[PDB]
Amino acid sequence: EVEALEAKVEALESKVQKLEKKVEALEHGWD
Amino acid sequence: EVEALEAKVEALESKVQKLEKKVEALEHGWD
Amino acid sequence: EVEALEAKVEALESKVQKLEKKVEALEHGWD
Repeated sequence: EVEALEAKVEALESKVQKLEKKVEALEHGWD
Repeated sequence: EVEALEAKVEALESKVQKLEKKVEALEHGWD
Repeated sequence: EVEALEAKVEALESKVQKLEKKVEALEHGWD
């Protein structure tokens, strides 16, 4: 379960980073 | 603590999925 | 690894909450 957790967490970190980049672009009016 | 973690992670997956849907709508101009 | 996980999860909760606040502002047209 722990190694199952590590994978879910790593999957979340990737998605949260993509979301942060998207939201920054929208907040800043980039492009 | 592990079963405490599993719950926090599952709570995060739900919120991250809602955020992804919201950001896609905003990025795409849906509706 | 478990205490490593707890930290990553807590870091994620903080970022997900900031993202939720940002997206709500954008969705609502706040300010």
